[PDB]
Amino acid sequence: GDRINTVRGPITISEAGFTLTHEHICGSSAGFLRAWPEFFGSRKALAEKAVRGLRRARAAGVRTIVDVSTFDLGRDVSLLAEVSRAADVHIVAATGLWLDPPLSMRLRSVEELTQFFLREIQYGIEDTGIRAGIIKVATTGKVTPFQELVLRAAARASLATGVPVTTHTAASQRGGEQQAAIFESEGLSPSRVCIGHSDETDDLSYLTALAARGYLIGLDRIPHSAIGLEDNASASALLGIRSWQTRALLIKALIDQGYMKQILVSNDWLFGFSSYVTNIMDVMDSVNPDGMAFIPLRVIPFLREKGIPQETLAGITVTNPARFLSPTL
Amino acid sequence: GDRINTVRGPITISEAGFTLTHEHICGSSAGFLRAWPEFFGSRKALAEKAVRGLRRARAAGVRTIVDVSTFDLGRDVSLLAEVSRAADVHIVAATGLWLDPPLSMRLRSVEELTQFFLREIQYGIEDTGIRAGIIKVATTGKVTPFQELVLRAAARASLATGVPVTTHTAASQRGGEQQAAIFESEGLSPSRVCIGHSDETDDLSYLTALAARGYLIGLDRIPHSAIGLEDNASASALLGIRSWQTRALLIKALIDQGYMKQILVSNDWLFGFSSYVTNIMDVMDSVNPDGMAFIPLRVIPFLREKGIPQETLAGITVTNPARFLSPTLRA
Ligand SMILES: C[As](C)(=O)[O-]
Ligand SMILES: C[As](C)(=O)[O-]
Ligand SMILES: [Zn+2]
Ligand SMILES: [Zn+2]
Ligand SMILES: [Zn+2]
Ligand SMILES: [Zn+2]
Repeated sequence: GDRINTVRGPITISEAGFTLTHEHICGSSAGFLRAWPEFFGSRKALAEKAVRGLRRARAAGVRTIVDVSTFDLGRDVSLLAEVSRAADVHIVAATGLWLDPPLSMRLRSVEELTQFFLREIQYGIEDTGIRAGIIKVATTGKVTPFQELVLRAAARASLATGVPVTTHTAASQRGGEQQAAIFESEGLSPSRVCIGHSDETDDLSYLTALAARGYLIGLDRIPHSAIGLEDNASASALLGIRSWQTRALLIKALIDQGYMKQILVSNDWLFGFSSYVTNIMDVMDSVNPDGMAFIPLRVIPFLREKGIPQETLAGITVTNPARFLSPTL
Repeated sequence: GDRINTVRGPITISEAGFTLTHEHICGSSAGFLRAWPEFFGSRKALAEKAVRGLRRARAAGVRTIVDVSTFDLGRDVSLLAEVSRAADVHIVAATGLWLDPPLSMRLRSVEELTQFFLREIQYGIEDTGIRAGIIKVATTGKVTPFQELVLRAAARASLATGVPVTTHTAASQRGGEQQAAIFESEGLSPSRVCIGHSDETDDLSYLTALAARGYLIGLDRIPHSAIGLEDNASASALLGIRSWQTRALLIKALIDQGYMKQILVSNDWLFGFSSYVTNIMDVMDSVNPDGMAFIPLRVIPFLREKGIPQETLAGITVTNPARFLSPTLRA
């Protein structure tokens, strides 16, 4: 209630501190890291890269990250536990389903999916005893029949446990509006929901309207930009060619509209990425060598330079994630 | 070759005995059994059902099964090792890819897939040290671009290791022809390849032509011809309308053409099945209560009463799988 689940166990909200609410240790597929660790060099290499990055993030002030990797994103909670302890950075794990559910998931009913999400929240992930502190879901512009089942199961699990829901959207297609409609039809409060990847669009009418309804707005891909990489089609398709300053200005824009309390900010970074083209991680690490420290090192001063008060920035990076993550019936 | 890798380690060809060459302990999805074991009741319950099933097949004469569950069929080799040890039945594990690869597989090149298949054959599966003894691949229609990559990677892994390739086809679409074409373009000998689910057609000329080219013909879904389930909206696509005796006669027909050495028979059974609609296992177990014992208890006697001599049935069930599974690069 005043405590949230992490991969090291329960912590009080006051311990969460500066929190990044949409991150990944490794973006992969179910079973993949354990079946083919050499894809990442080795499991050891991957863990060490994550520990170095989390430590640099910690140096820059980060105390908690939320790993929104689901089952079908190849979430390995044992890896999360290992790197969280070695970095001494809190990591909140996720249940839910992303965009790559296997047959054994996509043939399930809303009731079955509800039970799977509840298992991971109430009992534990796999046989680790580690409990999810958030439910991650994903849709593609026009919500598919299966994706709708996932969103309803997520709402039902959220209503039963008080843990929040966070989403993947195509903001260019105003995806949050379809998601919100489903959530509310299940009686879920918007205060329990983050509409993510919302910095992918410059449509302020879309963002403010969701914010006005009490939704959290996930401006979570700030460092993603293929500017200077236009000759790389795969990188351009993934990162887009909007600048990080462009993305960041949306944070200021929503503050200026009076919605500072609805903003969540993150890097959507990762230290391995097998569910995309080979060597994409090298491209991303040259674009953003700061990794997950990009937000405190580059974005926060940018905003302070634009005249946003320190107290407002602290409220966005500490207070908002705390209110969001804290299980609330 | 001389030794075949199993989930308990290497065995000599003579130790293999009566072998079922296309089976599953559990048809699932990668990561699924460990993330949601309660879907099967529990891991323990699934394990215990498999051990009873394998002990029943063993009492009917079976000594080895080949579990052709791939990574994306949620193969759990630790489970296979457990069940194998408790049932005293050899289990050969598979590498390769079936029809549900995740993004991290679907985005890989033929060269990368080759490395993955090779790691599972040469080094081991996951961190278990258990090595695959067969490469399983699957196609639909006229073979998709990704499936062609898988078949080529499988051929390359087979050529580097001598381990055979076994396939999932749509026999009604003569799917084996396109698979064979791809394998032969890679310089793979047809004697290293089993074209599976071949009993799901009545087109004997299609099967005979493949056997003539030296392919192994996998007659492996004999008990799936259901009969009685046209009211069910899922038991005609996974099961059948024909009778099992009709399928079984395909075996005799190939024997009579002189291709007994090209025949492999199996049940394609399983003890859990999460990659389908809920409760399908109850439907399947009710239609075929023999499970993996269907072949030795029903099909072998049926063939014997159709005039097939003991030496021929033993060649098919013992000799052919031994020759197939023994790692070889000598055509
Ligand atoms: C794993 As992602 C690029 O949907 O945040
Ligand atoms: C796992 As199957 C039904 O293709 O043999
Ligand atoms: Zn996303
Ligand atoms: Zn993400
Ligand atoms: Zn098959
Ligand atoms: Zn099969």
